[PDB]
Amino acid sequence: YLDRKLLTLEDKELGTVKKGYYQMKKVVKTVAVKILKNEANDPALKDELLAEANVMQQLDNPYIVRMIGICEAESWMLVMEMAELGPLNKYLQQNRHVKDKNIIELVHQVSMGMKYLEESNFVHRDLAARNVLLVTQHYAKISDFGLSKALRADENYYKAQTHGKWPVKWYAPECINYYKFSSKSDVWSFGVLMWEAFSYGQKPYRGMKGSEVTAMLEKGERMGCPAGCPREMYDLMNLCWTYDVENRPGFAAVELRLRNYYYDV
Ligand SMILES: CCN(c1nc(NC2=CCC3=CNN(CCCO)C3=C2)ncc1F)c1cccc2[nH]ncc12
Repeated sequence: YLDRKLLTLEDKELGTVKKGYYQMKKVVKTVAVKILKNEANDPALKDELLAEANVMQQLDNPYIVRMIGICEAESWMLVMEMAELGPLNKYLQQNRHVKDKNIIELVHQVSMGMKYLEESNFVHRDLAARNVLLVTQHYAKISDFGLSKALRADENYYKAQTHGKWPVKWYAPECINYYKFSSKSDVWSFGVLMWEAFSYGQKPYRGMKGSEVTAMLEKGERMGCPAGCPREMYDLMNLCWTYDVENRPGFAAVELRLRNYYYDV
């Protein structure tokens, strides 16, 4: 638990998300803070951010945002290390001349963080371009573990009771149809994330309802190749969008396909 006296929050927001500065043992660290109301509080929101903090406490990878901790003060706060450039989709909407090599580098970093998460047997369940935050234009980190789950020791999937309020345009068919979430389900979401990154942060399945997306995917239809997207990257998106969960690659296989150097499998 963090000391409120060591935290300074900026007034101009990024409940709310504020930029702040947290005094460490010697240096001050720039932080991003999710703030929840203490009075008109939503217990389900409080439970979600507590669950998120529990997941973050168990993760340690260069491509996953690091948690500083929780501060219980005039409001309930979840304090993270700041990724200054913010969400990848917004960044690419505002910076349309980022080179192909650079987009490949960024999505490769996400695949490295996801290969770790897969190894760690956690499912992300909200893997979208908005949840990739940029440290620099050459360093991406995965964020928003609010829907993440630690897999049971005897299963490779998390079974939701039924459909909740979900980011359905990023979900694999087994998620929509059977409410089963595996690291393979995150690979499908990663394919949608790739499409977003090569479409300079455009929304996937523009103008379609979730039910229309489900019917499109069941028919074997997929989003078209983004204008100017490298052919090899579009091919990798289609492999990520393998309908059958058993034939879809895991993140180890996907991460290999995003490397820009010779390697052995
Ligand atoms: C996305 C908000 N955010 C972060 N945010 C940032 N950097 C940002 C830098 C600039 C920016 C502009 N907009 N946003 C998104 C605000 C949330 O809607 C921005 C985020 N770095 C690290 C972060 F951790 C968070 C803080 C606390 C808990 C959290 N869980 N999931 C994300 C998150």
